[PDB]
Amino acid sequence: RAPDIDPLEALMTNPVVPESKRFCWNCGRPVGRSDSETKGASEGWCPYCGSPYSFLPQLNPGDIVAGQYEVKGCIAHGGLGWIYLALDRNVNGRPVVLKGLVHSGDAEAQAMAMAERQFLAEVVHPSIVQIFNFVEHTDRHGDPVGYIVMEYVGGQSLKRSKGQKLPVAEAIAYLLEILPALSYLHSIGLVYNDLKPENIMLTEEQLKLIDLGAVSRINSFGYLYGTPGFQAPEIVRTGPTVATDIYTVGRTLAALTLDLPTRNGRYVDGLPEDDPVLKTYDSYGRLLRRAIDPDPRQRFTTAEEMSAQLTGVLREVVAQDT
Ligand SMILES: Nc1ncnc2c1ncn2[C@@H]1O[C@H](COP(=O)(O)OP(=O)(O)O)[C@@H](O)[C@H]1O
Ligand SMILES: [Mg+2]
Ligand SMILES: [Mg+2]
Ligand SMILES: [Zn+2]
Repeated sequence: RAPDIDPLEALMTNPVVPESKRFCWNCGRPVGRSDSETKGASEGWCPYCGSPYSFLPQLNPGDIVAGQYEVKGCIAHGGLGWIYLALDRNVNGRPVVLKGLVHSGDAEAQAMAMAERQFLAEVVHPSIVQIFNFVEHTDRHGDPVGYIVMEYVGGQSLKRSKGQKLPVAEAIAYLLEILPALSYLHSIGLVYNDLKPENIMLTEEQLKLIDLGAVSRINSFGYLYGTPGFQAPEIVRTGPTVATDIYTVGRTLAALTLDLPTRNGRYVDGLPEDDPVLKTYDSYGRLLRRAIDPDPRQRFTTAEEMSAQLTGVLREVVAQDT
């Protein structure tokens, strides 16, 4: 007899953060480390900034959130802690994903965080992860914490290391599927703000943007956070704009296709000289340079304009590859 296995079990990770991946959410310093003196605690306070940390899951298998979501376990651990897998009692027991909203905060801070992100439930695009709900639950210490509830997206991110860079035609075809989602966001006065390979999921059917945490209104300055090597240089002066999103498209294509120099763990600004890929595909190199121009006024004016030029580049790359 062949066994009946629960396919959810293979989708979940062991709910322990390895010591090499433990950092303070506030100051970024390593925390919870074992030394030649003492063993590293899974929860405590950062010795440098005094912020509380916890690498323990805050939702356990069998927990019911807001009488709707049955927690099954952990999918991954990120900047905002654990990402949980749950089954939605209102939508046929469909597996869904829960993620925290803030690293720390009292009841009022949690309630404010939920309310400010509620508009994401209105974002409707086939290439953007769907947000279903904002729910409250108590953490491992008994204090209420807020969670975003989202669609479970299959596959893996587009993040590629130095040895597995995408062929140019493949990368362009991927971004051509992403650019309409950005055009859709820009059409409703929103900026995605966090485009990078890690935030693009490749499924058996399509590409999907995840991590809507940075999604903000155009020219707002409430959220200026970003990754050195992806974020537009002028974000402090202008706040998120269509121009800053175009810059991230350029950096995303470069990070997927080029062996970009890295310094202190981040990609360096601009594009490397005499790069074999950019010498091979000239129109592609020209498009990337325009997209990452330090002057935002020199970049593609709209995502639709960038898509039009990018389609032209794809035809040229495909012709050259013959
Ligand atoms: N909606 C989702 N569906 C499926 N897996 C998800 C979803 N959101 C996040 N994940 C998983 O968690 C990982 C990190 O997600 P993300 O939101 O980027 O967290 P962080 O920015 O904190 O690292 C993803 O690469 C994916 O494996
Ligand atoms: Mg992310
Ligand atoms: Mg985020
Ligand atoms: Zn700290």
